[PDB]
Amino acid sequence: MDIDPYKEFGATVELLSFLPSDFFPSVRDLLDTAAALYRDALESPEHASPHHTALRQAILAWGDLMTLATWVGTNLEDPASRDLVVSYVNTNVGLKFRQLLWFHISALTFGRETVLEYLVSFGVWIRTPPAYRPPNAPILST
Amino acid sequence: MDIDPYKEFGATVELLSFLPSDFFPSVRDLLDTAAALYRDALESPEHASPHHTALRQAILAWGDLMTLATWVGTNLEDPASRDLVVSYVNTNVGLKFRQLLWFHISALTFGRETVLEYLVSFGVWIRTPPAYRPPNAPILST
Amino acid sequence: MDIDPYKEFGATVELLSFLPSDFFPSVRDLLDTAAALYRDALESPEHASPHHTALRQAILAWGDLMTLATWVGTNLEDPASRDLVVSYVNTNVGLKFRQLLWFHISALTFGRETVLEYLVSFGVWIRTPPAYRPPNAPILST
Amino acid sequence: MDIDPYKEFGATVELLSFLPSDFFPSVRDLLDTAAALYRDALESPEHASPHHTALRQAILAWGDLMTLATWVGTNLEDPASRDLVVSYVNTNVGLKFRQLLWFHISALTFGRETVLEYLVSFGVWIRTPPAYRPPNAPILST
Amino acid sequence: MDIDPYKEFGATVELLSFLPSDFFPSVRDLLDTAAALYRDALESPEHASPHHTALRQAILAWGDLMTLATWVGTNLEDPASRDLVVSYVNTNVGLKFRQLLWFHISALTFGRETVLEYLVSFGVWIRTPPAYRPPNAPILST
Amino acid sequence: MDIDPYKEFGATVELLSFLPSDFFPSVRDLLDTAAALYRDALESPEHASPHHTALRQAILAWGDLMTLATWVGTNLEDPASRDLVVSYVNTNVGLKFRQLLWFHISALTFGRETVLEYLVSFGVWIRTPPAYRPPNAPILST
Ligand SMILES: NS(=O)(=O)c1ccc(CCNC(=O)c2ccc3c(c2)NC(=O)c2ccccc2S3)cc1
Ligand SMILES: NS(=O)(=O)c1ccc(CCNC(=O)c2ccc3c(c2)NC(=O)c2ccccc2S3)cc1
Ligand SMILES: NS(=O)(=O)c1ccc(CCNC(=O)c2ccc3c(c2)NC(=O)c2ccccc2S3)cc1
Ligand SMILES: NS(=O)(=O)c1ccc(CCNC(=O)c2ccc3c(c2)NC(=O)c2ccccc2S3)cc1
Ligand SMILES: NS(=O)(=O)c1ccc(CCNC(=O)c2ccc3c(c2)NC(=O)c2ccccc2S3)cc1
Ligand SMILES: NS(=O)(=O)c1ccc(CCNC(=O)c2ccc3c(c2)NC(=O)c2ccccc2S3)cc1
Repeated sequence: MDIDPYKEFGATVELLSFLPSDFFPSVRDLLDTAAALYRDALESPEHASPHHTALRQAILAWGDLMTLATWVGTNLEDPASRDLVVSYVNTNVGLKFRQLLWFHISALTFGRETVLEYLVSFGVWIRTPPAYRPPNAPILST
Repeated sequence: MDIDPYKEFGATVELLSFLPSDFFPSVRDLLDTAAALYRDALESPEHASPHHTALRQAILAWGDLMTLATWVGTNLEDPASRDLVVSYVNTNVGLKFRQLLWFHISALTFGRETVLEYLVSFGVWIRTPPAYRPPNAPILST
Repeated sequence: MDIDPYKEFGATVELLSFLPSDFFPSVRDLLDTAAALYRDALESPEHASPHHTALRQAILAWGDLMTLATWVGTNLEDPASRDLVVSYVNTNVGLKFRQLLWFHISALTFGRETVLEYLVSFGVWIRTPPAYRPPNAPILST
Repeated sequence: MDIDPYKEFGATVELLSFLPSDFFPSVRDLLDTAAALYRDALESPEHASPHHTALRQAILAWGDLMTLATWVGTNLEDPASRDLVVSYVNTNVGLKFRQLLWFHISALTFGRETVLEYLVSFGVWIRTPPAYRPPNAPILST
Repeated sequence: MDIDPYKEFGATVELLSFLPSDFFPSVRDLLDTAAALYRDALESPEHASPHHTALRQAILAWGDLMTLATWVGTNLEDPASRDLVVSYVNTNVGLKFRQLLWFHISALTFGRETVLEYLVSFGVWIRTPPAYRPPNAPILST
Repeated sequence: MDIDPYKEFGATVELLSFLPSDFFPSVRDLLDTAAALYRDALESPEHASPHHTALRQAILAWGDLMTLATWVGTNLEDPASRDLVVSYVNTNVGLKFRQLLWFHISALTFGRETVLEYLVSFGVWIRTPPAYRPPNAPILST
């Protein structure tokens, strides 16, 4: 079928195309921001909101890809293929767990509605020419 | 942090260790069972229960691994490593999306509570020795 | 437009994908079951339910394809192509009048709701691995 | 059995023999008229009247013949036969989907009873002499 | 995206395909019909109905194309191309502002519902063959 | 007559003269901001507010000019006239669909009243000398 990760949270995968792929912080930073702030809610035995349930899967699905990384680092033959496959998991494949982990850790941190009023307020920033606009891009308010 | 995929649905990842890894139907069967039966509740723009939200991510996360499969099938150098990595995904990492897709497509089809009364009623089956247990293993009732 | 044959009877064409293409009985058998149990309701000058109206067209549309068969059997030049076209009408083209004639002659024979209940009951059967599913697939009850 | 397409709508296939085969507008025009006036009733998931259910099948059955056309245009050997078969589906075979689409499109747009009072009113204007009837054949009123 | 000019006024761009392209009066006539009759509701500083708001844009958008015409008539090099581009605007692109200006100036003069009961009552006119339909085509009543 | 595109939305075409012609983002960006955010409201069969009705025409009118572009790119004789006419459609002619598409996609995105409190709050910025004013121009708040 045609599943969007975001279709029922209030944004489409095309709406997150506003955010350039450089914008999302590194995966090692979001896992810490969620492993050093949400260790009682994520590890808790009862789901809080639809974000916590979607954010377990984002971590665990990334939890298996790293297993794929450590696995491939010790089983292939061609080291170029090893670094080629290991480097491909942290380029485009790792990116889609930067959007996902961002959109949730920024959702249940700044409100499900402040993000969606951020993407619209950030897409309007980048699309503007680099002459008739402010120096800093718009920001998240609690 | 320590995230279990199932901790808030009523079962732990140790509880699903009862089910032997041969038990779970193939991923191509689970995907077709949710695309030919739940093509209205998944694509829909509003989440129904915590299973539908957890089951989008299970499909899409598997949706990216197949992209990793088709990608790796056309970019590596060592074909032996290519197959190794390709088989790997469908070997083990293709397993943890057999438990996940099973536990949900069997949750919101037979009830969130009938599964958990199945694993306990199936773990008690295998536990017994070959020449001690019953013929057919216990089953799911609607 | 995007017309499904089944969209308003309670099932989608993806839902009938559960049934393997070997399952549907032969067209010469369904035309006999309909013509030996649905003559007084089909030939009749007043439609009974939405199945009888959909099942006329299924027979007549198949009534023209056989005319195409008998026509092509006496007008082409290349016998190889003659058979090719003749075998193509009884392979994939004839199949879609096996699903259609099945879903109706099993609808107004066992109830419009027992099929839908059987479709899911049968779909869950095949997807199960061959070890833990019962010997016989689930069945229709009047 | 002996199925008439029209037997339960209020007219027999002999009653439509009044209409000369030149009268029916082209198939590319009725498919547009039905796809430009009935796109929320046909595609809709619930049947409105016995015409909408009979008119899906008329479109889809014609939907497969065009597939036969595009298929035969790329698989036969003798081009003379390819065109012959292609022209055979747009001469006599295509005609019977001009009566059907014409009788179903004028039944839910002018009244299921105004058509049947048209065939009888139009069938008597053709039986009389050319220099006796009105310069125009009788017409449909909403 | 897929925008129809008419999708929310009660008709689709396929529904206006009934009207042959010869039917629409000339643009110089439609512009004079709205400038000598609707010179109070258009220039006015408050929109009356959704037609007046859609009909400003139709005039102004045509207001810029004429500027393109007068511009191109004094800036190109190849006179053949100059005329080609000039004629082009009044050939086809001058047509799609004949449908638009017609459908509105005939909407808010004869009612939004009498037009839509005209296109259906005019498409049924042309559909019929030359020696089968009536003398004068159906007409608009206030 | 004398039609302003904006006269009934709360601003005059002279009021938008504050915005320098460099300010408006490119047409390929606004069509995306409206084709990747308003695909269910614009394509919907019922108009929401006077902006949605004015914004269909802005897209479609631009939809025909691009047809003029692709047309002129394959029919003229003098390639200088081709590039001269094609380049003139994306200079001054394309500009007036940058103001229009801006004023609407910024109207029904930030409120019909926040724009009009922006132009007045932006015209006061540029008119100020480049010495007794802030570094960044004033901005839109949701
Ligand atoms: N903090 S912020 O909200 O991200 C923000 C940061 C910086 C600025 C500087 C000046 N603004 C603009 O030039 C501007 C305004 C409005 C618009 C615009 C550009 N074009 C669009 O195509 C667009 C795209 C998406 C949604 C709406 C729009 S319409 C404003 C806002
Ligand atoms: N249909 S059934 O319920 O699955 C079922 C199938 C087959 C048999 C045959 C003989 N039984 C046993 O040997 C047996 C009984 C009881 C137990 C057992 C083994 N050990 C466990 O570690 C265990 C694991 C989970 C839960 C409870 C237990 S305690 C009984 C029940
Ligand atoms: N009473 S009934 O409706 O006729 C009837 C219902 C159920 C059964 C078989 C039960 N056994 C299982 O091992 C089992 C359980 C659960 C599942 C499963 C197998 N795999 C799937 O891929 C699948 C496919 C579609 C929907 C859910 C699932 S998950 C037989 C009959
Ligand atoms: N506006 S209108 O009602 O459609 C209309 C009706 C009649 C006319 C012209 C004058 N009629 C006749 O010569 C006439 C009369 C009677 C008959 C006839 C022809 N032959 C038949 O074979 C026939 C066919 C069906 C049913 C009865 C009959 S018997 C013009 C218009
Ligand atoms: N004043 S009028 O209503 O416009 C009118 C003018 C002239 C005539 C003369 C003879 N009629 C027909 O041949 C005829 C009748 C019915 C139809 C038809 C053709 N085909 C269509 O595809 C079509 C298209 C749109 C809507 C319905 C239809 S079904 C009748 C009515
Ligand atoms: N975010 S903002 O509102 O665009 C904005 C951006 C930057 C600044 C910096 C300092 N201001 C001024 O020098 C100033 C103030 C007020 C005025 C002014 C200049 N002259 C005008 O002729 C004018 C034009 C239109 C409307 C009112 C006025 S009176 C203020 C506001």
